[PDB]
Amino acid sequence: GALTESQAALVKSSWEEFNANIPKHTHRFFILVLEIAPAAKDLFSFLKGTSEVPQNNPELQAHAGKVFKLVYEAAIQLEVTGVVVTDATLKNLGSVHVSKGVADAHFPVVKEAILKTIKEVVGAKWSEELNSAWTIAYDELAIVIKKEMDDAA
Ligand code: HEM
Ligand SMILES: O=Nc1ccccc1
Repeated sequence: GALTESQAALVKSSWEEFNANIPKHTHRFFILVLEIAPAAKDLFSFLKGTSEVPQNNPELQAHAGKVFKLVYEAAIQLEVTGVVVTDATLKNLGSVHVSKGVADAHFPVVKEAILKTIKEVVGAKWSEELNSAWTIAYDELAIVIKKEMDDAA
């Protein structure tokens, strides 16, 4: 696919639709995560000691929303420029993931949870052309964070 002017216009459009409801899309996102792998729960300070995923936890919201923002920006940056660029932030991201005890085999958990989440968010507009475009953008961004973890470990 590469990222045509038309495929990029499709991810933008679809991220806008996600941000449009953070407390919902974020709590959805944590549940799809815990469906795909329940053990993951002891990772999160705000989920530990709990029984269910808190639904108005500020810490939870603020953190999951940052995740999706970062995938979208990665997709424009691929249509424009042709690539995803590794900055200070991505590098600190990788430190924190290591302290919390996160590994690589964790990443398809969070990708499926995200493709599924965007499938749910765009509904009938969904096209092959679009799945292809978020897949490209997540894969290309994961490639970069993993890189930074490995580096913090
Ligand atoms: C491209 C894919 C990913 C992106 C963009 C991303 C982004 C983030 C960000 C931005 C934060 C910190 C939020 C804050 O400090 O304000 C964070 C924290 C965290 N992330 Fe990820 N993430 C990704 C994949 C993963 C995976 C695969 C896991 C494994 C389950 C994970 C587990 C965690 C944990 C446990 C924390 C600490 C939360 C705490 O104890 O309060 N992340 N991530
Ligand atoms: O997937 N990484 C996450 C970031 C912040 C909070 C929870 C998860």
